[PDB]
Amino acid sequence: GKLPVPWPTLVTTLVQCFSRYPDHMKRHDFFKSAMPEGYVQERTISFKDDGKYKTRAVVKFEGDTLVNRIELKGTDFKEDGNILGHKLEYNFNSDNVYITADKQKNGIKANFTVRHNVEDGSVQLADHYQQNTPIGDGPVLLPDNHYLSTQTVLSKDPNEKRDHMVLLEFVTAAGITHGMDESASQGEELFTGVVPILVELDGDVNGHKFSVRGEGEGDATIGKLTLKFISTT
Repeated sequence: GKLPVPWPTLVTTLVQCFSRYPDHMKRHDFFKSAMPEGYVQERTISFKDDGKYKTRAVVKFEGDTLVNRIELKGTDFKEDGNILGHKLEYNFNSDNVYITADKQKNGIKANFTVRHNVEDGSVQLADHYQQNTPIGDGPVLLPDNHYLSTQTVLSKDPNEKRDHMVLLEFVTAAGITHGMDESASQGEELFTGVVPILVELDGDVNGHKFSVRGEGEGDATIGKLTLKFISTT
């Protein structure tokens, strides 16, 4: 099936454990430290002047594969807005994802606002609130404030008849202020080479049901993701 929302609006929902944390920041990489048991990642994504997505994902290893399984619920959309009206361009700008520790949840929160380019030259904002909570009981790394800086390119497979998205993405961590008295986790070691990825999303936006499957690989040493997503539907 043809997806009822634009592919760019699903990018952030469709594995921040593949971010590149430079050596001096390795003690701040919550995402890998939670592996292999993984974490729950929840967001509310508010499309300004339009509806919202609420998402809940479990991100963990199954065997050798890093799996991201998501339930997405979209509500309060305008059937002729930029989302359900398919008015967004097929590209994706850089973001800085600002992360803070959530000591009470033994996890993190993040906040950022995505700018989606509309075909008429206007902008559609997608304001993200995120919270991640480890599933396991073992120690995790709780970070000082910092951000992830992203770069993403979207393309198509000429041989693919189904509705789909080819994605390539690089993410680096930055922004840390070092102070006095400063492999940092076992989970980090699970990312030292190229790791296969599976993504499965089940979606319902204003009653329009859809699902997406993605496969590909991640190379956290360089912060790189290589995935193809297909709307299954």
